[PDB]
Amino acid sequence: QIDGFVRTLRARPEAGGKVPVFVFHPAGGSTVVYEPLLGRLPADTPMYGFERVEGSIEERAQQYVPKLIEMQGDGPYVLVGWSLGGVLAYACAIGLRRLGKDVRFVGLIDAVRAGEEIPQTKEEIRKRWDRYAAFAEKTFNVTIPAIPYEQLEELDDEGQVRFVLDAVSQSGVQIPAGIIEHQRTSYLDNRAIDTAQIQPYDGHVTLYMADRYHDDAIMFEPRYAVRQPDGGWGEYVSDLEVVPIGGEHIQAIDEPIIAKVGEHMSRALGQIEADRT
Ligand SMILES: COc1ccc2[nH]c(C(=O)N3CCN(C(=O)C4CCN(c5nc(C)cc(C(=O)NCc6ccccc6)n5)CC4)CC3)cc2c1OC
Repeated sequence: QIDGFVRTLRARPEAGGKVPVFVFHPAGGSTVVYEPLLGRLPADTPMYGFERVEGSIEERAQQYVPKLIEMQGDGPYVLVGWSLGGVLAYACAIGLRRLGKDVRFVGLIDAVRAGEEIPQTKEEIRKRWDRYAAFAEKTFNVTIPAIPYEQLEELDDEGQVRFVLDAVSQSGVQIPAGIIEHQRTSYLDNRAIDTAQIQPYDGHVTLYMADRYHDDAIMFEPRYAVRQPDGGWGEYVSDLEVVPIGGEHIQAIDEPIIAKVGEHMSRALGQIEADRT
């Protein structure tokens, strides 16, 4: 199944064959979310999923890019991601080009920025933190946590999610170990988007643009209620292609919407497979 952090969805032929598609995992999820997408793609299309690793967005691309080079050498590279997955796809695209590699397609599946830019002041930190606590107060019962006022600052990424365990567990609630792990990696991963700096990219990038964020994203950060037509990428990508697919961010990876993604996407993998001559 899984070698290191690389999941095989469809192995590439012993010899020759088409170009593999590299997909990257979403926050709190594995790359089997790309199985519908793979269904809507040309037949013997290889597909390989990059699973979670630790670090900032830049730290994670430094582990992925060597593995990409081991698998695909100089190119051509097809890089596809949904949600956080597209941010990971973009970083790897940057990193591969900086080493002179041939990246010919970057597919962003509604990897869309909050319309207006998210402030990173004290007051907004406190604020988005309450809206995170709000989730834990409805989901795991426990309407009785507490808000810190300077504890938040001094703690790091891990200390912060560790701090919410100490709070919920002393209510008397036993969160199952598997649920704790999942919430923890969802936190670290969404936090790595928080701090990431986008770099400019002069290659082709396709944004598959749904039309709205689902409800619990707006609950955490209401700036996700509005979207720009470019998704926040227009400043950084000269050759940006926006493809409509409608629906909500959470639906974009699924049937039926994924069918519009993969129909277009097959209209590029055909172009690439051609331009291999
Ligand atoms: C120029 O800059 C640009 C340009 C273009 C860009 N595109 C993107 C992009 O592709 N994506 C991926 C899809 N996205 C999400 O899925 C959201 C992620 C946060 N969110 C949430 N929702 C819940 C329910 C929980 C959490 C969470 O736990 N947060 C951690 C945290 C931090 C602090 C306090 C408390 C918790 N987060 C709602 C969904 C948005 C980001 C980014 C980006 C960009 O900036 C880097």
